Amino acid sequence: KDIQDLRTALVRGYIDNVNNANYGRYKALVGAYDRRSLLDNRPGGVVEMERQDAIDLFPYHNLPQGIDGLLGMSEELKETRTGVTKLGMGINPDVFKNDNAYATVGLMMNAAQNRLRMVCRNIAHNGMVELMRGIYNLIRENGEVPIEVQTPRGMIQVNPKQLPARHNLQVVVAISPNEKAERAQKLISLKQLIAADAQLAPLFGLEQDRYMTAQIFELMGIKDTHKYLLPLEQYQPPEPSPMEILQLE
Amino acid sequence: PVTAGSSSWVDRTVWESVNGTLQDIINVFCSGDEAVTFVADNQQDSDAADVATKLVNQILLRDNPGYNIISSAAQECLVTRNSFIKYYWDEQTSVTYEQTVKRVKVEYVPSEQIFVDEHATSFADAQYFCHRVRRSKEDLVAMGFPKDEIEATTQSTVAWSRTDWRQDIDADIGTDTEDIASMVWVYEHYIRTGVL
Amino acid sequence: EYVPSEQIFVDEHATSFADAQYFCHRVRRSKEDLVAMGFPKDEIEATTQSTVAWSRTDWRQDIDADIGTDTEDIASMVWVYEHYIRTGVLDKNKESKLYQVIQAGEHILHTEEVTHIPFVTFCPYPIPGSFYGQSVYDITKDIQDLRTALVRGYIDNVNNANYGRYKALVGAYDRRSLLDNRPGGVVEMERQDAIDLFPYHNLPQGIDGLLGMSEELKETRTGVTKLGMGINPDVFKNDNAYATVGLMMNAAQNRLRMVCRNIAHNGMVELMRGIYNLIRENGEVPIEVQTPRGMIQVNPKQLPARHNLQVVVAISPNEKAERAQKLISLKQLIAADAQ
Amino acid sequence: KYSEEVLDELRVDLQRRFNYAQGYVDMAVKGYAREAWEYFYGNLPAPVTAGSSSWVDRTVWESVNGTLQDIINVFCSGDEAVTFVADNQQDSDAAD
Repeated sequence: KDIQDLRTALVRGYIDNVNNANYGRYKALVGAYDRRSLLDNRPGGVVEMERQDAIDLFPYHNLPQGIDGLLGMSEELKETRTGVTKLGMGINPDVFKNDNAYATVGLMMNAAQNRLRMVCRNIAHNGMVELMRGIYNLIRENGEVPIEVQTPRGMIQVNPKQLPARHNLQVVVAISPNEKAERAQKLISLKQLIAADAQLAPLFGLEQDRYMTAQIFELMGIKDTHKYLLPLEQYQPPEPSPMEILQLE
Repeated sequence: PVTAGSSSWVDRTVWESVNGTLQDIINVFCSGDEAVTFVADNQQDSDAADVATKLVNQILLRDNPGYNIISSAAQECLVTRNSFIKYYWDEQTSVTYEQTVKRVKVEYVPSEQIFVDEHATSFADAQYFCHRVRRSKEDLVAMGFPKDEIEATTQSTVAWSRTDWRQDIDADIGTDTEDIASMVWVYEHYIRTGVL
Repeated sequence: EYVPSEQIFVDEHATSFADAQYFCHRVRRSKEDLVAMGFPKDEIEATTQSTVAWSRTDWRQDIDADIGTDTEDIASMVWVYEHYIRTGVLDKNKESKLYQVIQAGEHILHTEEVTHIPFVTFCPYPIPGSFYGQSVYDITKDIQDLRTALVRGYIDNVNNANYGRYKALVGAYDRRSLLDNRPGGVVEMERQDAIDLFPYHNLPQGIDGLLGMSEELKETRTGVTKLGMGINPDVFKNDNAYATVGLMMNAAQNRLRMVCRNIAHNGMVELMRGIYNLIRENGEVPIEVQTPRGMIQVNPKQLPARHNLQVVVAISPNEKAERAQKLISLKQLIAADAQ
Repeated sequence: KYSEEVLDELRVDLQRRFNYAQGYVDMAVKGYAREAWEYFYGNLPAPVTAGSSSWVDRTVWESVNGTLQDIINVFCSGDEAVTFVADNQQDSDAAD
């Protein structure tokens, strides 16, 4: 409120001095005035008088060196009590979770940007986290919610009261727009880790492998059961080749 | 604008500050594909976390105008000193076509239709609350006083009427009060007291 | 089709499409629709703000003038009054629903129940608890006035001093010599204090110099810059998409991406949700199945609802590229396994 | 179908609401949108006098389309505009 008041008054004081000075005055009595001739608007005048000390530009008030200059830095005053800048970099959900996410050159760790992380953090833990918890309790005590199961792509009528409470459920806010991306590589990294061992290979059999590739694909390519992957219900084991049979015999 | 010759120019630092903050708030919360992702501490109940995550995302975004709610609750909070959000159980109903459903509606609530006590600090410790809402008579007739529907605070209108200048909430829209779907203000209340 | 902002009439006590109690939409329509619906035996049927606005959306158009054809012509272009009101068409005892109304001059054409308003609005930099937000004009009107008036007060000084005036005393003018248009001296005068530069007013250092930085004021309350850094569809979904050097942390983009994120969530995402809803309760949609190029008349009713469906807007022109790399990356992973 | 007496009451109730609606819209917005277009064209800033050096700056004109360098560049820049996504393979064949 204070910033707007001062900046308004200072600019208002700036304007009228400019408006007075830009469209100028002159000074000369009736003596040597030459009223008829002076009214010519042509910059290339053809007539003057012979006094040579009569007319001069009006002594308009000069623009003060300090009155407007030292309030030109009132901009950073807003930069101190707020967190907005006409040239600074914005914020993102990833750096919201961890400031050192872009520690390469996007250190992100500035008063200009970590101060805006105040309200978003404050509004999240004073706001939405209560919103989900309120909704989660609210949805838990009324109605019957049907949930689509993905095993047959069917529908199951699940009792909402069988749902657990907020005690064993944790909520997070401000997910990244690409949170699909990093999860896909995480599964691939975990997939190659377990594949590197053999003592988990019986445990990580064939039914597990399909839907992992689906989920990795589901983040980008959803409909895999028709062109990309075969459903588990139709993956009949292959009959052994006659070459193997005769080798056995 | 004290005088015509005073060059009544006005600075808009307040407007720039709010927009600068908003350029980041929506860029963080309402920028991702979804809004929230419930996570559990164990797996054998994580079969409920994903279900809840999809349910609220379906409700907040795929069903409700979540983008409007968050944006309105943002631009109208940095100036109003607070903002409020309401969720409620819908009971809308209609060849005997009498389909009835139940929905969890979420709508933004301006900080002007709200009345709170003084010695309270939070929702839980608050002892009294009020919430002025324009409601249709159709909701009222369905459960009370079906035989009389001729039912007929400036500050509560001024602030919203000064959120802009082409709109006024207390003005006469044009629809008659006799209409079954005509709107009328109500007095929502949440108070801890001896009803018994 | 698009809808102008002048052809809409909404009550003051509304804040959004759903809660609106009355609604009108002034539409020009041809009589072909009208004759196929009523009053076939009479077709001689014949608001300045609704004309001035588009008469001043440019200076080369008007909407209330006569195009020329007679009013008897069926293709003659005729105003109608589309209406969407929640009121007691039946007795008020029932909770009043919403009924679409289309009516002509002292005549009514069609009334029907509908559960969703078919219009969608765009609102950048909105205002909560209201139906109409703010505008770039409402922010940039003042800067235009001050900048223009500054140049106007500037230019009037520009031409005055440009028109070089020489004033001397009555004596020693020597009019015959001075008025020569050739600036080459062949005619001259000793006294050296008759002719001198007119004391033209100089340029105010503060009136115009201090206000020359008004450009930054525009770049703060908006996101515009003559050389600034903007936004792209990829960075819209993820700011760190180009986190190499493009941190995006500039006020010119963050206060700019608020409106585009809003105009999505407050705008077209309702349209596709509306588009997905509408296609679900009318007609039979014939779709193409990709196996034999067979042609299947799939019923729209079997389609799911928006409850389990998520919509995304502002796709990238190269999504076909990175999706292909996602598939081949997924392909080599599953190929590496035998299970 | 509906009795004409209902329609006669419908006309009166609809008309009075239309009169109320247009009054608010005209004063609040159409009185400003009318001038906003003219500033967008740089013509309403008054040429008070021929000697007043009637130049007009069009800062609104650069600002109004200023975001629009990005508006069309993000929504309507790609091969298409929108694409639906589902939550399960049961309806994934319908989203496309």
